[PDB]
Amino acid sequence: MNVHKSEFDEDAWQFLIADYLRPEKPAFRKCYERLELAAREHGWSIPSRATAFRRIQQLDEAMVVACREGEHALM
Repeated sequence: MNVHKSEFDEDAWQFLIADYLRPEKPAFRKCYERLELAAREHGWSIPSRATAFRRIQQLDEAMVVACREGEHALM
């Protein structure tokens, strides 16, 4: 039973969330276009871009640290 918040392929949403949490910090406007190419390969029905960002806001400002949690290492 998928949660009410979900409204499309859960696998596609996880892909987008995984990239946002990467220390790369992809451009939301341009990164979404790259996701569309991924949807063609998996045939995922992506939600409207507005729905995605609105969902990102429920993650909380702390989620920003989740993206910047990138650990530094060089010594």
